[PDB]
Amino acid sequence: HMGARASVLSGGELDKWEKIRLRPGGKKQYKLKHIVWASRELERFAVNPGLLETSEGCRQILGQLQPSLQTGSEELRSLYNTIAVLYCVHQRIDVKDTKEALDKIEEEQNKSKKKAQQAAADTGNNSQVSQNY
Repeated sequence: HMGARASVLSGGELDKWEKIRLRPGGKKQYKLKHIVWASRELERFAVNPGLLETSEGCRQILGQLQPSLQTGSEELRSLYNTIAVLYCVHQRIDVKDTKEALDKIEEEQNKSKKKAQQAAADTGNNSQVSQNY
């Protein structure tokens, strides 16, 4: 029933964890209090905490979770963005906003990404008149 060892992070990864700004100009900042929530809502979603210590687990989450955000909650999304931090941390990367992390973490937290899409317009037929012959 027990297992986590101190916390998620290390000493260091805390002291970097100890001010990840939530939103671009919302002022307020991440703390380990918010991790402790996160690794809460995670591990109590379906997950294991020390499992989320490790980039292996934080992957097994951030994989299952990105999809499962459509299914989970906007509060999974806090679970997500703060996961994608704690992934950013466990890997190597440190961050300053979450979405900054989720930028690294959007990029598979190493590199590489494309996307495209296009589409363009679709309508038009009949809506006029001639009167005469």
